[PDB]
Amino acid sequence: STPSYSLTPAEASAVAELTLELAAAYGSFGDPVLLRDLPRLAARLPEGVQDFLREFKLADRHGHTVIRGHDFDQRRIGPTPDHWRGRVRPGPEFPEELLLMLYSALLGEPFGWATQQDGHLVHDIFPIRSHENDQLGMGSKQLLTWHTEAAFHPYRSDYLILGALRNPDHVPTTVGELDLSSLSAEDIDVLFEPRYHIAPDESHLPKNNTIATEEEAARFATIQRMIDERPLGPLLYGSRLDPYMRLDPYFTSVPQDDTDARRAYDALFKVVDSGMREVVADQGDVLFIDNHRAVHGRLPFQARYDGTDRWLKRVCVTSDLRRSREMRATSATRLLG
Amino acid sequence: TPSYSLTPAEASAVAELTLELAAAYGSFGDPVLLRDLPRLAARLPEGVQDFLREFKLADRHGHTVIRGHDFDQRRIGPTPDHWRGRVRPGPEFPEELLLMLYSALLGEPFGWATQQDGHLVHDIFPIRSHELLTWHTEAAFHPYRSDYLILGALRNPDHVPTTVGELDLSSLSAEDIDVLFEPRYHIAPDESMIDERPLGPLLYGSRLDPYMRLDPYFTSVPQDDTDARRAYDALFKVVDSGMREVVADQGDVLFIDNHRAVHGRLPFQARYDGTDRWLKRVCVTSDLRRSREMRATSATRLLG
Ligand SMILES: [Fe+3]
Ligand SMILES: [Fe+3]
Repeated sequence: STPSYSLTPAEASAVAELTLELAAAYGSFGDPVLLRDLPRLAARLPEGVQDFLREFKLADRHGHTVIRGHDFDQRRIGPTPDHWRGRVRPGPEFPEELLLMLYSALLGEPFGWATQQDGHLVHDIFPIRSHENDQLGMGSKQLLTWHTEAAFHPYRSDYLILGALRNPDHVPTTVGELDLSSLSAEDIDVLFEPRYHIAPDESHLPKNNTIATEEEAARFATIQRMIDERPLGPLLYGSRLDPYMRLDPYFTSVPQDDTDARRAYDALFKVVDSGMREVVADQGDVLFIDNHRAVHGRLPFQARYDGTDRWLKRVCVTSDLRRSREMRATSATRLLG
Repeated sequence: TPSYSLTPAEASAVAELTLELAAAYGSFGDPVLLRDLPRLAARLPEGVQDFLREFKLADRHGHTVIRGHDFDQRRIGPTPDHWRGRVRPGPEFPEELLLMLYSALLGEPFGWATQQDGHLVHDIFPIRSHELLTWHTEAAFHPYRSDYLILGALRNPDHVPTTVGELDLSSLSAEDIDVLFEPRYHIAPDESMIDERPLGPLLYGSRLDPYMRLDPYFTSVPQDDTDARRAYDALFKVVDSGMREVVADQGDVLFIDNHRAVHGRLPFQARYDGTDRWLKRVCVTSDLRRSREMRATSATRLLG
């Protein structure tokens, strides 16, 4: 099936030790020196773990992989919080967040969305009672149906890194890839063509934010133009033999009169749906998603709200930070918005 | 403009590393070397990694230089007559490896399948057979052009310059810039499947501090677009008049940001006796996957 790496207890221990040393040496993520040193620091990780991610990145074949067996010290980490707002930064789980930042530097550059949890590079995935009814990360009861992250956005993540601090009930993440053998050459061709409209989530709508001041007008200008012009785009791209995809069923409009587009899209939708895997990121697992080769989602679960709930950390990764310069306030900031 | 001058200790640490690596891997066709490159770059002196990383993340300067490497002139040998025919890797392999390590610090080495048999490390030396004063963005037309160029000067006995120039913005007005940000210019290919099409901009990214792709010789503006030709003229004047002479001396490695700086070379009398100027050159991509459609396999780093 899809490769994973299981850490020996020695490797788990060397990672944990690195991670505590760095938490203590660096103050927060607000320290620009940390961001600068990341790739050099990620080269102190066990070499087998660095070779493995590098092969995964370079092979550009599997849509996800997992590194299992980290030691995430429960007593040190503490209770799953009630909310992301108002916590002291960094929390006692700072070593785990640093972990994920080191991994993100092996794969490219960590970045974040200005609208998402105040733009924390490593963000939180846990149940907030007040968000109980919503379809998202901090949700619970609602099925989070599968999708490419920010499918419509030309600067969407290349990879996503999910780190499970706890998952007492073993609640799986859904991830699914494209079995191309299942699609007709006719359907593929159609899917490669600019025929499909992919709509922004509300979170990316520009009229969300500060209407005036030239800066912020120029910065949303590309997304505005996209809303105003509704250009059609492909669902499949890269190589015909092994294509990338971006599929967000909920926000995709197949134009009514394009009979060929509809036929191929249903083909594509059905293949990806029936290929969907449940992947359990247990405590001490880190899940890597290739945003160009897999969709992901999450199953509903009952939350307790007592500090014992599932708690994942998440980092968005770009292979090319400069590409998005137009959507960033400064050269230095890693936040779009 | 920021540069880093190696101590002799640093210089020796680098030479030693590149010699150890050269004995350890056969050639660049070794997929394991290619895999290992970021991890191996992390064995270079720390101050050098931090310096390069500050340059990449600052995204402020058009070029930078790391000075005072120890390029062993006896080992490296005389400057050859041609690249073609020549066996690879040669005795200058240590220095090519260095450039590959630098390139892994900035992104990923790639090349073009139709330049020099698609050797990831290109040669720059006088050839009799193929025997300027222009400046350009590398592959300005191409959407998968280099993000950075790395130029290592194995030797440059007559101190012949490279030309590099950036955009001084304050000499352009906000009308001209706004025009240049729009998709109203054609940029032609070269002797270099997915093909010719739309009209691109010249300036992009932030409007307060723009990137550029600017190849004067192969740029055209539709006659009818007179706002465009006016603000084009005003961009060229700014750029051409800002050009600097940068000498990549023996032991210098020049890093050019392909989005913030154009470069060219200056004509020079060659002598063809094995003692001429020899640079090496590696093209760097921030996002190798972005070019997948023009590469024959997942694994190859050659475009086309
Ligand atoms: Fe998601
Ligand atoms: Fe050139």
